[PDB]
Amino acid sequence: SLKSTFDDIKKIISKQLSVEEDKIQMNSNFTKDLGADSLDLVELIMALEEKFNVTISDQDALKINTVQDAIDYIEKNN
Ligand SMILES: *OP(=O)(O)OCC(C)(C)[C@@H](O)C(=O)NCCC(=O)NCCS
Repeated sequence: SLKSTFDDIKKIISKQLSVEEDKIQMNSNFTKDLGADSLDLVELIMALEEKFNVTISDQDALKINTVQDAIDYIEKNN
């Protein structure tokens, strides 16, 4: 389910960024809205890779700016 991948990703983000799940929305931008720094970003991409068993290249990661970007990436790639 969209809801299922959504719920998994929110937990990952919440834990990495110390932000309550309810504050995490599709257009939430990691750096502009959720206070992510450079190490946060590295930790998040590695956490997505570990959870969803996908490989996110450096250039892909540079295009994952929001929650929706990350969900759409995972749904594209399983
Ligand atoms: O603090 P920041 O978010 O800008 O950076 C965090 C990361 C992990 C991206 C870097 O600190 C990092 O480790 N970069 C590569 C490791 C090096 O030794 N780089 C050479 C100096 S730029």
